[PDB]
Amino acid sequence: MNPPPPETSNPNKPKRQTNQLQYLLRVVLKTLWKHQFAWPFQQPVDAVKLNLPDYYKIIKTPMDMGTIKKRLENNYYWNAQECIQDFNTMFTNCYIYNKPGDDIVLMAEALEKLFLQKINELP
Ligand SMILES: Cc1nn(CC2CC2)c(C)c1-c1cncc(-c2ccnc3nc[nH]c23)c1
Repeated sequence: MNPPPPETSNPNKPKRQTNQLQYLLRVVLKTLWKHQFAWPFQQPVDAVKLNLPDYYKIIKTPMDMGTIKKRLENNYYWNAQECIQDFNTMFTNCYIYNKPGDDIVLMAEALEKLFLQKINELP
């Protein structure tokens, strides 16, 4: 069975509208989203569909760009660091579960390089 996705709405969280948070959605996430290798990361890993019944026995904090996008849209992140942490969790989960040279690892490595380029300078 797939687990429920990470939470994306929480009215009790502290909330703020900042330039960097806006930039992380408008520029960083929305640009990564259009990359040719973004598709595996646009929604939670469907371990049932992908026949990966061990994925959610190994990965304990799942993360994906669809979840990140919903979080940004709900002002779930107080600051850019919290959002950047979720991107890094997403890449790290991929490198934990898979091995160097796997197609999915090549895809994540490409996206991570672009991500680091795009967050090198924030407003
Ligand atoms: C690329 C690719 N290649 N293949 C066929 C090759 C394996 C025999 C498959 C089934 C995929 C693929 C498709 N959709 C999502 C994922 C995925 C997304 C995030 N983390 C993952 N960890 C393991 N998979 C992950 C991967």
